Amino acid sequence: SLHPHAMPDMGPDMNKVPWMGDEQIAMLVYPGMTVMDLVGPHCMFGSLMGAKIYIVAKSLDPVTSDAGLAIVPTATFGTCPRDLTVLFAPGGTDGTLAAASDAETLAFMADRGARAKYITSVCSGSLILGAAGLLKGYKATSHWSCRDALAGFGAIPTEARVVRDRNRITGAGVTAGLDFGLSMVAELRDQTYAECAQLMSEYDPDPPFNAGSMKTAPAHVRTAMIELVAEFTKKADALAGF
Amino acid sequence: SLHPHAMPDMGPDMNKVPWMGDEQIAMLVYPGMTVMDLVGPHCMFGSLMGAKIYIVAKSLDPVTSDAGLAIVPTATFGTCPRDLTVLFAPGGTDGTLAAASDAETLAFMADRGARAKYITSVCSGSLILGAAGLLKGYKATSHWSCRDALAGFGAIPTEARVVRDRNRITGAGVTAGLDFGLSMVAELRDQTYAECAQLMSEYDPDPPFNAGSMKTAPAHVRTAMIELVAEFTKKADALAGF
Repeated sequence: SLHPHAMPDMGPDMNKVPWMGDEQIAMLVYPGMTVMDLVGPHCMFGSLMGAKIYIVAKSLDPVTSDAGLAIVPTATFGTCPRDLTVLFAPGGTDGTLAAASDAETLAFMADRGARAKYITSVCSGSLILGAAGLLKGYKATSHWSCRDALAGFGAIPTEARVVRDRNRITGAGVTAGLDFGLSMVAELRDQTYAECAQLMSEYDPDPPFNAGSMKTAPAHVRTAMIELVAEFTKKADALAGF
Repeated sequence: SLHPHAMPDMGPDMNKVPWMGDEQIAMLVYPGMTVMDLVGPHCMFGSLMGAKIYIVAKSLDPVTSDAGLAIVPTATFGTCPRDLTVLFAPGGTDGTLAAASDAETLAFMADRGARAKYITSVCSGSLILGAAGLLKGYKATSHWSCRDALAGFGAIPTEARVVRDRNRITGAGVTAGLDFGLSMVAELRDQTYAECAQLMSEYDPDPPFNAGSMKTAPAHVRTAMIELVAEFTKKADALAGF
């Protein structure tokens, strides 16, 4: 800890910002996850000074994402702390269905979820929260391809990019993780801290196209993608008991 | 390859979209990199069917990001293909300065850059491109904390989220990688393909705050962050020969 030694002078208007924290954040990872689902939030959670982030998996062996990027876990269901500030699950497709159907993974999520201050997920990660019995009567969102399946787990499918219901906070598909994350930073610390993180990550998006939502995407793009994810949509519904 | 067997019917209006490709994409990784710098683009490049992505590093040992997330390389400077469709470098801070000062890393970047169809980077990754001699007379952007340093490498610092000059395409700080990536997808395939990727990743951001740019962030946030990165700004200028 030689460095950091002392924070640079932030200015006279920054003396009350909660710079330091002691959050315990567990982020589940598994084979086939969509890595952006994990990293968007990690980018934001990683900005929290003093917080400890645990990359949790069934084992410490590296897990390969749905696009081939391998991440090394830092904790297992056994070494992950019992009481957490935040429990988080990322999405994906077949890898997510596998995780949501794995007894050990569900047991871990159910246990930690019973004591976590915040239960969160991004994208199809909410299928894992639901299968673990963490969304009983809770509003929650997910990727548009499997959002309605959540009803099978007792959740109330809600179409919003970020949904909060008590201590359950869920983000929609993939990139929604960034908005979910920035909001979490403000929730955990304060808005000023979040604004600093936003400026540091230069999070002022300027998408070159306008097909990021089912309502603005060209009809042919919507139709094509609805068909492409058809297999996942049906498997998600099946997983939820429909 | 049992699966995928055949693409689902995309519709009558999708017969001319270049679904298949054969791009060779090399993405440099190193200790201390800001992982979002890599993953934002990876999310988009990963959407390219048929493309081969190489996670290149000095060695195959896992590299830990500036926030503690470890990634496993899949290629070394020796096993990375000689001719690439895209050469890419992510950013970070001290880890980036180290990479931009490492003889072996620069030699690799300089060699591959001499034949790559596209030379790209996100955030401070442009310091690596510059130090490797790949931005001589080229307009390029970077994280706001070190953008001007690029002039020392013969580049023309340009304040834009995404900058293209001939075959040099650079993205600004951290999250800018997503916009850089989506644009690259359209460049490599076509706009329709990019729109499909945008809808699949639900990339229609809705930031909860408005401090993602130096022009909209609260004055006290700008002032605070300018001071926090002061050490990096000076070291970047020094690296560029000022």
